[PDB]
Amino acid sequence: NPYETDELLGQYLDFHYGPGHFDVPNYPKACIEQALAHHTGTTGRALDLGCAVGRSSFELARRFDEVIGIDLSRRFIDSATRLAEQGQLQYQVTLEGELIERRTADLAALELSNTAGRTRFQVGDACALDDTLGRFDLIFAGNLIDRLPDPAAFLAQLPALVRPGGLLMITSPYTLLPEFTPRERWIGGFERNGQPVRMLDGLRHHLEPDFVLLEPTRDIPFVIRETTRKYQHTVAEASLWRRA
Ligand SMILES: C[S@@+](CC[C@H](N)C(=O)[O-])C[C@H]1O[C@@H](n2cnc3c(N)ncnc32)[C@H](O)[C@@H]1O
Repeated sequence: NPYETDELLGQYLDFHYGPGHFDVPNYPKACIEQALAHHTGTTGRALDLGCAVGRSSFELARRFDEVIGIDLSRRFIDSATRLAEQGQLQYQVTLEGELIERRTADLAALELSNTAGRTRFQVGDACALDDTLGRFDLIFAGNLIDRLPDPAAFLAQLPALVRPGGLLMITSPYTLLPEFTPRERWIGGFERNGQPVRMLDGLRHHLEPDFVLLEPTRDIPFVIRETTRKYQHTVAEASLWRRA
């Protein structure tokens, strides 16, 4: 699992808690700002699936009474929990080759410490969530669907996990790779009967009519830092879904 490596840990801690790159706003925060601009229901409980090191969960906790963050990576979850409990952590990022630099993530500097106690992070599989998880006013899944081995199994849980009137938000650049998703399990990104099936088409097929797409979808860009000089700069599609 690459998400258990130090290489990815430093990249994702900078992604979630570091300074911006190329003047692009922080992505977990930008995503939750859009979710909160559209949630018209109660604010008791939110779920952050594939939460990584937790920035979107802490942002949700500014408004929700309880926020549950779930990720398969124990190293990611241990970092999110240390941030919730200590308010700070330190990590390394790559400068060039073996040359590295130590950095700090700080909830208080981000105005996130006061509500960190509303979060709870746990290791879990988003394709097979525990049956004790209950249901939620809001569910966020950022950059997750194209990293799952069984997207259909993931999506099949969501109607039961969102209260009617609640909000589901999915973001993805749709970077489909057999290393992450077996081709036979793709829900889009191919032609069928000689016509294109986009990932968004697959999302609609699996979620409608239990969910209603709040049209139109929105592009949200993001920048991941790999070295001092190398970055990924990608445009995710955000789709917002109201539970019927
Ligand atoms: C591309 S990252 C997105 C992280 C974060 N939501 C963001 O937008 O920065 C994908 C995340 O999904 C997690 N993940 C992958 N497969 C998972 C699974 N089956 N169940 C739960 N989390 C999973 C990875 O550990 C990683 O944190």
